[PDB]
Amino acid sequence: MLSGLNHLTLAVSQLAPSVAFYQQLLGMTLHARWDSGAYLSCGDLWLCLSLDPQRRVTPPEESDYTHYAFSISEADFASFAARLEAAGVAVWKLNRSEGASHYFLDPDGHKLELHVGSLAQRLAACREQPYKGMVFF
Amino acid sequence: MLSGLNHLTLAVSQLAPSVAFYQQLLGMTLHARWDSGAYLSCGDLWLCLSLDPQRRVTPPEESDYTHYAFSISEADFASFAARLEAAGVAVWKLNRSEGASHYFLDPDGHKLELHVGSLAQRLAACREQPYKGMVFF
Ligand SMILES: Cn1c(=O)oc2cc(N)ccc21
Ligand SMILES: [Mn+2]
Ligand SMILES: [Mn+2]
Repeated sequence: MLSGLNHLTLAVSQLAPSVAFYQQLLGMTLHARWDSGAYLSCGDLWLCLSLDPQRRVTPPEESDYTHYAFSISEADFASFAARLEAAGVAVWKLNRSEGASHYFLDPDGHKLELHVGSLAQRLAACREQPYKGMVFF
Repeated sequence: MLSGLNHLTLAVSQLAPSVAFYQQLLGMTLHARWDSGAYLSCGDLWLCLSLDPQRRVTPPEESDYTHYAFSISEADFASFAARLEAAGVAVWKLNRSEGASHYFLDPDGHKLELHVGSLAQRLAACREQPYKGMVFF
């Protein structure tokens, strides 16, 4: 049986700007780097950056909704979002639901999110106000 | 500051086959399903499937190396990989080895992986057989 997420690998077009973004701007820990990649950690998340000549810098309009959300406390949310805004990081969506979320792009157009709250909190909200066609198990 | 992965959202072209893949074949826990999405969990991982008409099924040769790996134990690895092959699940190829892994595709061409081992184990293996240009911090 599967026990969780082992690692997330993002293809990047240029290693140096991506390391700067994830390590310096976002504060992740850099464990190792090589000619074509890097290993970072963010809490219990193992993140791999893989240099890939196939990766296009992709505008948000030309990619689908696939995205990766990082955990942050409500107390830290506003100052972290302000840091991204000062660095000029682009936003790809406004938060229109309950729950604190900030939607931002990485240098290659990967869709990222800061989110406060757990699955259990989302499910409780949804039991009060279910989406169209919602069934629980 | 960031503390890990909050959730992973995959855009899917058809909801029913994707739910079946992650729940029936991969054994993830289905918590809720509605007309345009589903919430699943895999250990600590919160997985969201989001129906997206923009999602195209892409051959692995024309998508980049971005991929998602799930943890499995040494005792279950081979028999789980055997069940996927028997079910006709397609495969893809990465440019580099990263230990005991099996690489497979979901119905929309998202690149998935089963992997045995932690970041710490990977770093120890790399010290004996480093990638080209590798440096450790
Ligand atoms: C088969 N099925 C299920 O188990 O939960 C559903 C929810 C919706 N909206 C539509 C179909 C199903
Ligand atoms: Mn999200
Ligand atoms: Mn991998």
